[PDB]
Amino acid sequence: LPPVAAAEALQLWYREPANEWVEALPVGNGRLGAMVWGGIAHERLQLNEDTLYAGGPYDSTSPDALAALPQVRALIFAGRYAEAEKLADAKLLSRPLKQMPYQPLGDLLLDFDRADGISDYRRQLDLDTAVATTTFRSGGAVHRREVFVCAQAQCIVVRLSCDRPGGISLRVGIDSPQTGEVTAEPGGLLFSGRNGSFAGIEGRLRFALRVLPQVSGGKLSQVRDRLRIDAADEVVLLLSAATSYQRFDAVDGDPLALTAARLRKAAKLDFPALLRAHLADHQRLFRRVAIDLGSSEAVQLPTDERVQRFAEGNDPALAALYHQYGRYLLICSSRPGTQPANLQGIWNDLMQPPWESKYTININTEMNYWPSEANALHECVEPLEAMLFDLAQTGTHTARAIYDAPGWVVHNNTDLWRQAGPIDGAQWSLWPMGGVWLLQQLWDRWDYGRDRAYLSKVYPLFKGAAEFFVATLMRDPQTGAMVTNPSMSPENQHPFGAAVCAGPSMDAQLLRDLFAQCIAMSKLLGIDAQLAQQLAALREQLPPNRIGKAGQLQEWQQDWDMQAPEINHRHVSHLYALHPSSQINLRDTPELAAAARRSLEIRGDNATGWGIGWRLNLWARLADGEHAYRILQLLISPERTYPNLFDAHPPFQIDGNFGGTAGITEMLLQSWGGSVFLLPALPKAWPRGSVRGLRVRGGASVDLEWEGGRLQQARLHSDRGGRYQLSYAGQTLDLELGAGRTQQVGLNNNRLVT
Amino acid sequence: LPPVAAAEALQLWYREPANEWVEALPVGNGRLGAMVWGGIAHERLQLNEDTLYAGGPYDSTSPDALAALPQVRALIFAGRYAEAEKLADAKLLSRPLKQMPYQPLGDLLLDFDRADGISDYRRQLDLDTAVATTTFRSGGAVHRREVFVCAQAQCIVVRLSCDRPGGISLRVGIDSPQTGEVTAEPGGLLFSGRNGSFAGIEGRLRFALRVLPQVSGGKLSQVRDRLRIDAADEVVLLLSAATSYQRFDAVDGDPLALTAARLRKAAKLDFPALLRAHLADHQRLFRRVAIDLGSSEAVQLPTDERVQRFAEGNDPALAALYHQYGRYLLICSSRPGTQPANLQGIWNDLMQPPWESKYTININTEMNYWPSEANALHECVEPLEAMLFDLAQTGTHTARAIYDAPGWVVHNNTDLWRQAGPIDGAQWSLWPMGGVWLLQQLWDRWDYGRDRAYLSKVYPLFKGAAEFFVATLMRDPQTGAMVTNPSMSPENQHPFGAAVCAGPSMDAQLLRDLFAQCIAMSKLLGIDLAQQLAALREQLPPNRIGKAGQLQEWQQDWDMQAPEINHRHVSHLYALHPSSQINLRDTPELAAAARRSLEIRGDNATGWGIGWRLNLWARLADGEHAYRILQLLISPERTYPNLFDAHPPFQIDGNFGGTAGITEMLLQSWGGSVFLLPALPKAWPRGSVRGLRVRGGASVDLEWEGGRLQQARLHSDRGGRYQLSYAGQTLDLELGAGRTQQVGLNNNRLVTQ
Ligand SMILES: [Ca+2]
Ligand SMILES: [Ca+2]
Repeated sequence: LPPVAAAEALQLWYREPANEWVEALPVGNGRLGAMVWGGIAHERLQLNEDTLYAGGPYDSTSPDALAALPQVRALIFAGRYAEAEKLADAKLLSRPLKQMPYQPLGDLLLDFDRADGISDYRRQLDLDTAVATTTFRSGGAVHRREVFVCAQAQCIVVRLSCDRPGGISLRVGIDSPQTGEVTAEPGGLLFSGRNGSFAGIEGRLRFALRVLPQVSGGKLSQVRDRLRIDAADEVVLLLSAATSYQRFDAVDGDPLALTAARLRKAAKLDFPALLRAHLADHQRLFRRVAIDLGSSEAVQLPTDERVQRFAEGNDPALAALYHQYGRYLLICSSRPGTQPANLQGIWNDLMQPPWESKYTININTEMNYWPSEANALHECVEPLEAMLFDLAQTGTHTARAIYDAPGWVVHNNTDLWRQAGPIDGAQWSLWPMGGVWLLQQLWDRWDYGRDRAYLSKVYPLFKGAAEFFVATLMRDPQTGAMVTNPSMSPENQHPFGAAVCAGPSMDAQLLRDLFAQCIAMSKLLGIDAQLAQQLAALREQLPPNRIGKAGQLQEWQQDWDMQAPEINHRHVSHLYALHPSSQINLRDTPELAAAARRSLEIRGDNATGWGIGWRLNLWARLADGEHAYRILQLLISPERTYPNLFDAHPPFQIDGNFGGTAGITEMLLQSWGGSVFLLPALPKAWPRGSVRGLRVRGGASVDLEWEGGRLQQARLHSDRGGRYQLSYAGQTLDLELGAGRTQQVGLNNNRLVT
Repeated sequence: LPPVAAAEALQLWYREPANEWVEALPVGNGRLGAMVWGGIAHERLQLNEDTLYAGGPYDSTSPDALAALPQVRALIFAGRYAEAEKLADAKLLSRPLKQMPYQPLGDLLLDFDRADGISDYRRQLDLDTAVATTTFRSGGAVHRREVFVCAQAQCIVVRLSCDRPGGISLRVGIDSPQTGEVTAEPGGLLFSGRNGSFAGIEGRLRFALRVLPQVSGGKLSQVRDRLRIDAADEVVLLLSAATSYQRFDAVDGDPLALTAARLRKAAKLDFPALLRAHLADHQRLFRRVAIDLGSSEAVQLPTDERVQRFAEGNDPALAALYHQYGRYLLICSSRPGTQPANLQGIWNDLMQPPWESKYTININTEMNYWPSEANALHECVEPLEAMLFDLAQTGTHTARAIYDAPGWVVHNNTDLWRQAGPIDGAQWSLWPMGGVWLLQQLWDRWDYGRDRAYLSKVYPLFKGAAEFFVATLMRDPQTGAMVTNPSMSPENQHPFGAAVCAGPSMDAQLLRDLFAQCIAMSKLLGIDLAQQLAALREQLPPNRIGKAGQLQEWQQDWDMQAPEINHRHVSHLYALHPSSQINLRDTPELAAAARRSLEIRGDNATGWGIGWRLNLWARLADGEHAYRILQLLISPERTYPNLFDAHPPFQIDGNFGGTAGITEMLLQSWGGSVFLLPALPKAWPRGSVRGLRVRGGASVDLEWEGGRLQQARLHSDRGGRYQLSYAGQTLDLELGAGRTQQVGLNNNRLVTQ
């Protein structure tokens, strides 16, 4: 488990305390999170538990939906999309119109009674240790505060230290926008309460937050709702949190007992022993991947200045830091047994956050988990798998209540209560492909891990999704294909006064992949030979990929792209086949790839943080390193990245962080088809470097080293053996490896050889 | 009544919220204060009430002091100084050794529900309005928060505004290191408790802090110990506070009822009515004086950067801003009926502040009130006069119990409980001149105002001080003068292993002024005996010039053999400033000797030490040396980003000494004369000043250009004779009551106009 870079190269640091939330630094263990401001005399730690949402179990299905569905479908086939959207909002959409928001737990307040003559201030976050440290000089003493969240102890650990005796004096309190009661003793604090209502859905959750002090020296007392510590030698605060949430339909947990159990269990330990356990668990996952894109003197600059000055072309390491920040954030927001990374990971200080900070699944949640497999963090996918089994249940209800159809269906959003209906507005959400796109991540887990028992476990999910579309696909009267109706291209207006339509190109691409996967699983598992044969015939009937009058790949069945209202729409939904899919690629479909390149050129480069991140991956797939680097400059910029390196929609949306990590990876290594492509989109700004521990499909890992803009060496390690193909700059090399063996590759007189 | 500068020329402003206490901005009405951090989503207002100290009434007098006093005196006359100090600490010093500290009331916590996409941030403090304003843009809406403390309604007013409807959502809490309990209703908050003990003295004070919300729109609720406001159009918070303190021996007040009566009275008014009343009261005092030292583009810079760049010589207006900051701080920390400005004014967030944040009267509290008269703020002296009336009572007990002498005496420190004995250590505190030096401010009140009824009121204080020294002065067996014993020169070690000695030069200068004042008041009031004060005054140790041409700090020529040649105190220069006992005109030789003493000491010291040297060089009519001192004072080494003076740490004395020194450079009033631009530096080639007060009941307006006097206007309030002096040229004038005389230059001659 060797380190993956120099200690300096993986730290975010600043010369001043934070003035805004988007300057505070995040720590987390997958389910318990904290934002650290680094205050000197008055410090605030803003906390989250990843099951604290408003409301309770509910059913937003509209009882009017199934009745009005045939008329919406007939209006769309008649080309009266504005009337169909109006009718859909009236009768089809969910009631209530909104889903439930992710909400903050509270803030830990640390108020020291003196801070005289401050010098040499530094607050930092070390990605290798997941510790937020604040340090300064006061008088003759060095004062230090360290915060981290351990997945083993399931506690936030806060240590207040000073290199002179009797220098820790403060009070400790809890502040929260949630209702409840705080009880305070010398022995510690407890904050117990219930969540609130939202959109008429009453709050049925209970929560508990506990604060336990461990004081060496001084006096420990209690005043009002706060702990008081006078002239102590060292203080360690341990914090645990939980809710009563058990399932989307079950809220009978005991957060009071669970938090107390974790505290007394963890209180039996010593801080060096606490630290060794946290470092071991965190570093077993973080140190799996090492990346080096170059080093400069700019590594000495504080992180905020690096973001402001990255456009100077003199700080290659900031791209590598951004890459590892996404791997870090996925580790800290999505561990096995926790909730999936929502729109903000787990970090949120707003009771009514933007778009409820839930799971928007017409691009954003998918982008969150894009970097998982290639960056050796497939265990972080477990929450998505668990959520998808939940959506199999609720989505079955939705499929039968809205469409009177078998199988299961999900639209463009879901929350902690796993609702699967369309919400907000038909022009954004009347889109039945949410489950299909989320399932693409599970297919990658099969294709990367090749665990046959896993495929057996996840196949019923793919079957049920296929069954829904077998029953819902319709013959299109203008084109003659089997299409979806009602649907939409997220989230674009077509040239005829609405967004709803029949068989948008994204639906055809998603179902082409879904049906191919169901057929391949039927052969690999020896079941459902029939239905797989009919999925093949139904697959041929889907709307085909088409090239329009401007040489562009068509977003809709009809050649509408050049007369669409917003030519630079942030969504590029019809380019899904070029990325994240490889259905369209430069090798196997050169014409359609050139048409997708033309469509991407017509859309333009600038958009939201996630829109920029999607364009980064697309240009990486097109093997254009210089354009991909130009997109990366737009992503890592004062317009789209906060001083704490958070991605900006704006405001903060964690999707762009994960998409940027995946796009940087895609520029250096790609794995699709039967091949592995080496440095397909390497930009001139990265002439030398290395990457180690990347994963490819077929159960293998790759290490890469390059110099002068040219490949120097690569190592392919196969776990169980198999045949592979390496491709570099148009040259291919067919290999065969045994289980647990390594094949080194290199360049000899400009030829790719072993 | 008209403004005294452009609005932007008298504001402190910054691009970012404060990270430390010394970056927060102060507001106050004399007794109720707030330090404003300017936080965006999480703001703190740190609060103070100027009667909240630790402890309670006590008597620190040592019962072993009188018995050991004759041996301390004989040991000093025998030149055994170290042993006298040790015996004094053992038997003479106060018990407990320390006095009580000034302590913070608590913090108001304003935690808002949104701060999305923040731009255009600015936090500021306007000296002309005494309002701390923080503004920024969120999305397309403008958010603003304003804080001020009104002296009429006796309330802190906090206004949370936004230019879009329903944009104010937050919670309001109270956090304090003081004990007590907070109760919470939708109708408001109350924090009631008792103070704590210090140095064995129990806490006998009770305090109350009330918060009254006034919410336009939205929903007003209470959760836990906090108020909750959701989606309001506008929020005004009213805050009142008080203690049970009544005087040094009475702690039976009713702060619970006082704060409630102030709140319900103020709640009957509108915010424009509240603001109008506050603006009228504050600007009635602040706008009396205008100063203009020049301008430049540097006025556009944030105040923190201006302090860092003042040495570049391109920001002359910073000195004028610093000068008016001192006038602002006195107005906001010392109004009639309030406590005097302590070591930190009224602003303090520490339970155990440096040197208890009390009243050190061997330079510091005097420096606080130096700028009062010339800058037209004599009303701010009332708390000092009130404290001096207290000290005549407790100082009488101290005089009888320590010295078995009549009259009253105070040493070098006092607190809210008005103790008058020596504390901490004999090498710093064994010094009986505290009340004598504080009385000099009261004489300036007489000399500036000439109110005869005021002289009758304050005369008993001057008589009582003279009576104590008539009874304690002793014949020095080595020198033959009448000297103080035991005493010291604050707080310098002499060449013989201690600081205690007999008849230090400062004591002789203070008593020469005190005896001349008591004699002159005897002739003005036709009472009393002044005959013996005249003979006793003639016996005091004279002003002497030593071997180095220096004014001697002690009776003997010891200056060149002292351990610390650059001591922060210049106590024996008191006669040159703040007194005029020695000056360039009447005592040329002694004035040149004080310059030599000042040159040997050097220019660098604490913030207050630099401020004293600034006034001293101003009195020596040396503009360039005075300006060199000012560059030491207004610098990153001695001034915080909020313009607070640095000892270090924060000590308000330097601010007031800086305001006084800048004034002394431009206008001086002593002797029978008024000196115009006596210490003008080349850095201020043109400018003006109006509304300054001079002795004899008159005011002066001044204008200069090209480094030379352009015009001066002398207005006499009730008539009298005056003499103006400019660059050694004099002009004798006689003005009637309420009349004005303009003077100017003609062929480099001071003439009338
Ligand atoms: Ca999670
Ligand atoms: Ca006061």
